[PDB]
Amino acid sequence: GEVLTVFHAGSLSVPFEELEAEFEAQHPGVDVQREAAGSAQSVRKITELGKKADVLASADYALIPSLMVPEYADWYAAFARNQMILAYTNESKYGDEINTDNWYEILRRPDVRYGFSNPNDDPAGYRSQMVTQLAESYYNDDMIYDDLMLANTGMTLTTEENGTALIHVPASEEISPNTSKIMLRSMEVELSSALETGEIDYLYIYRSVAEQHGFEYVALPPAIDLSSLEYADNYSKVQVEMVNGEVVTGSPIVYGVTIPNNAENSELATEFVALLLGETGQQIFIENGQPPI
Ligand SMILES: [Mg+2]
Ligand SMILES: [Mg+2]
Repeated sequence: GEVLTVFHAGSLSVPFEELEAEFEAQHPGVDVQREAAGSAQSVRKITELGKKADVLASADYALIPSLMVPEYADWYAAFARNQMILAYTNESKYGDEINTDNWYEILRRPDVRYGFSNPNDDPAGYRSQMVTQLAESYYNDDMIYDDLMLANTGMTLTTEENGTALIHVPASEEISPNTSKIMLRSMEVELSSALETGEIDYLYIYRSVAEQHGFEYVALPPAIDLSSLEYADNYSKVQVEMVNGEVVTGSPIVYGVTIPNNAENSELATEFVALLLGETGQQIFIENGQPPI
């Protein structure tokens, strides 16, 4: 029996589960086998750990050209967008009080705990940092990032000659989050249960995931939420440097997919990517809360 191995970002879990189901229905006998991990880590499984996949889907298309081309990939297709929000539930502390204008004041309260993923492994993780630093200029409060992140982790920040803020992420084992304030996981979707059970009050994550789980959420200003092409110039004012030296830049969230050039089942992969980009895939993404490009 043939097998199609798909490596994908954690946030793609729900829609990709549907694609696997539809693809398997259209291709009896073929077993689509998915493996999820933060996008940077999903890519490194291929580029550093010697693992092989037929399809690689990332929550940040830019990781394909920056990490895979041309040794492990030669192209990428942009197929969806997303938006960063602050998720919560009816049991989250101060949930009935939080809104777009005061979310960071609520997170500043000592009895409130928030979660975000590992910036060294997951776009949702480095994006939580980008959004929070961009919030300083938007709300005219130069201590939002300092208070929420620098004071509670091993991350550090420097200002570049061009005025760009550069966030430095230490080795994963050295991020050392203040556990009374932060819960960290390798990828964003690993924090869903923590939010649902109340171990954390707020969660930096994609709007699509919040909608899929039925979480409530605070919409953030488009100038800082990485959702719109219109604000691309503002988003680029922040960058994150991973422990390995790779630098990612604030940008509109665009998902990208590719077929590694060392894939074992490239032909089947082509049919899968065709389904993803086609009308059936498009519909699955929109029904799961992710707008097209
Ligand atoms: Mg399967
Ligand atoms: Mg600051």
